[PDB]
Amino acid sequence: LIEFLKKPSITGEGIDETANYLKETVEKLLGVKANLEKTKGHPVVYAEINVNAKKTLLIYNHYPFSATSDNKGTLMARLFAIKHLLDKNELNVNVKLLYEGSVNLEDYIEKNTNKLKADSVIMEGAGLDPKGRPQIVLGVKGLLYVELVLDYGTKDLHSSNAPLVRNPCIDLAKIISTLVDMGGRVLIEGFYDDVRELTEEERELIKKYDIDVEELKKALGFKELKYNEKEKIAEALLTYPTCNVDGFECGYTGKGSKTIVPHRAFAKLDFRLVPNQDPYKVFELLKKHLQKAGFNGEILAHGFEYPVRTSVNSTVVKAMIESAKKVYGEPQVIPNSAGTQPMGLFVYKLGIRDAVSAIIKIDDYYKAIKHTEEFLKLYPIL
Amino acid sequence: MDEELYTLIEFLKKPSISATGEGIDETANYLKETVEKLLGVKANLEKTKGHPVVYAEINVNAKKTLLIYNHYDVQPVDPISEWKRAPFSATIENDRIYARGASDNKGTLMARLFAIKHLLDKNELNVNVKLLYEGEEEIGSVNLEDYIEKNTNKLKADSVIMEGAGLDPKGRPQIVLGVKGLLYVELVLDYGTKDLHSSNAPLVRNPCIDLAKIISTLVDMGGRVLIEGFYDDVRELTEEERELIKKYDIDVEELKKALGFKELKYNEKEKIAEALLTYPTCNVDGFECGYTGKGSKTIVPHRAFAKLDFRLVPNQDPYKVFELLKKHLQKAGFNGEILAHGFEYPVRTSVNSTVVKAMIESAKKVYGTEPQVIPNSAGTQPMGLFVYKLGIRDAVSAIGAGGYYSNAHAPNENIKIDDYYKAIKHTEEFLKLYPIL
Ligand SMILES: [Zn+2]
Repeated sequence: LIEFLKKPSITGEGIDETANYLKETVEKLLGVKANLEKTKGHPVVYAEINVNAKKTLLIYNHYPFSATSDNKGTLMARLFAIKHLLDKNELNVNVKLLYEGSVNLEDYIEKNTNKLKADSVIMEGAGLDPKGRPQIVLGVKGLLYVELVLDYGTKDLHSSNAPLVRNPCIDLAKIISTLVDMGGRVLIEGFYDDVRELTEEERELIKKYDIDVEELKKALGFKELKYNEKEKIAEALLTYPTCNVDGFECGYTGKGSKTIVPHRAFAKLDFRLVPNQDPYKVFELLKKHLQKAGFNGEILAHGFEYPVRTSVNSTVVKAMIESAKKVYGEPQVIPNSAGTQPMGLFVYKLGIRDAVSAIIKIDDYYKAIKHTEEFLKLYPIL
Repeated sequence: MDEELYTLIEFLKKPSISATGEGIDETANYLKETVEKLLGVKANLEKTKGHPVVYAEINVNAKKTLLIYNHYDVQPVDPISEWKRAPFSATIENDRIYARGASDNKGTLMARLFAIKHLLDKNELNVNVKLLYEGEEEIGSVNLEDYIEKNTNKLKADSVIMEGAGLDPKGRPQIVLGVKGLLYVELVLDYGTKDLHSSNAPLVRNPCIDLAKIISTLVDMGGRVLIEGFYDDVRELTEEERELIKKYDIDVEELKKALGFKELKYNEKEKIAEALLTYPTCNVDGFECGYTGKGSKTIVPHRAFAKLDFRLVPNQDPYKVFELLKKHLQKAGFNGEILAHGFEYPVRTSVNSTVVKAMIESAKKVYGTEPQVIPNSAGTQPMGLFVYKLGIRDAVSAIGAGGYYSNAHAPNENIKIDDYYKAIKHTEEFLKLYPIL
């Protein structure tokens, strides 16, 4: 881990060193041949461990620097566990290893669907959380990123000409204002039609979800939150889709005053999606809305990602919960994160029904190793 | 090269960007010294809360007194890369002088000075002249009123001429009988100490959207201002004023190409003239919030701000409009800071004053074409202070070393050397004629 931690692999600098090293390391520890696959994006490290087991599992990870947590240790911890089970011959599950708005990546998976078949899949991993209790996230919100651009002429005009032209700042401001109401509810027609109610189990988890409001509010730094009750906060943070403005720039915004009609304006939007919303469908709904709103400019989109919620009752989740309790001594389980990851690629392109994202202090790493071990042993028998 | 041209070049080589303050004090001192040299009277650097004012009186015991206003400060020159010649080289090429400030407003300032000199040298000056050169015109003349209010008796005059006006696209001299008023405003929202991961969006208000919603309430889609009471003080045009607008000569296609916008709101020339000269505005100069630049960064920004300028027409009071705006922002649930500056009054004066008449007739004699007379400029100038605070009703903006070709407020600003000489000439004829009418 220290050797893996020391090597840097950022801008695309010094990456091949870790890729070849990792390709060299998976073999030494597990004894199985490790493949390094070229791609339009960045190369992918792939390895397969077959114990002729009933169930097959997919493991997913991604490969100041003196080393004295972005998979800086989560990757190594899971590896030594499988190594520890291989030596004892107690391993009873097939394991495929895949090491990586995520615009690319999907291209690799689509051309290797048969190779990557598995009953369940485990994502990059989950941290220890503020409480120190093991945190298990059962999914992610989807994503749609959009940029809107208005360009009404070749140059800014002196503002004295304002009576003669349209101003793109006010135009784009008005467009943006039609997207949501005062309380943040999205006004795009059909936006909520695909949002499904929560299951009873999903509702139970949100109720059980323990957030300290005062600590959350303090850590955010905003003068005021829309909600004060912890139940309400959990519900909104994890269940509500959004239409958020990440950016808006137009005209002169430096010190003093330069009086003009700008010729160009743009704004960046991100939509957090929940099941069963489709980013491509939402994108179309947005375009229809913009047209009715008189939008006269350019639309650019990227980072289309699908939302995911994997049943807590599924054997892979049961295995993750019961194993954590044994090693950590209660695990905080949530139906999905507020954020977004390419979990949806493994559910809808590989058709892998059950996906979980769980399992730096030195004591945390060793725990992650044991937590991995206990899961790999309990999953086959569940 | 005669003294008229040489001195102008010398003047133009001195930077005097009021926005940064670069060269302001040197220029004011040179100008003071130059006034004394050329006219042989005492000139004074007078202090203000900001950049200094150059003042001088040329008394010839005449019955009439003229107050002449100009400004020695110039616009910034960034980006320097777009300039073919250094902004302050005052390079001569193609019988033109290339420098920031050539048109707005040093050429016109210096022409007038040399006209006065010529008349003095011939004992032909029959009007007392008071000179008032400020250094903050390009930054809204912030500290000019305070100076004027303490020197009202000293600045007494029967008439006033403002910074002046260049030749129109057809090359005809322009006579301008007023200005639109002005109110700069900055709105700021700050909801937290730092940007948040947009994944938190359901928990908080977003300042970008809130501010976008606020500015959206200010105007309808056509640009009409929705602030309650905004138009109440706006008075109808006089018959003469309506007449002048009808005569205002606009090449619509040449104008459209000059501006460079894909579309204009109007196609008829009279409608453009009306909108440009008669409509008050609520314009957004800027809106900044959250992440800008290449690629995607996902956040809830904690801060958003916008900059607005309101162009005003008679009888709107900028201080009143500010109050109306504030009442409006209350109702719209505005929750942030409001900062204002550059309060300027709109102005319109009579075409029938002798100073205007003297200006029309002199322009006609010197340029040999029909002067174009408009009731006010689309832009702003501190004419309001002279008319309302000093009580000088007879005010006009005319005489100009520059023209349509001049690229004022733009790179490669320049004036034709021949236009500089005609400007001196226009001023001479104006000064000979004003006292006899
Ligand atoms: Zn000027």
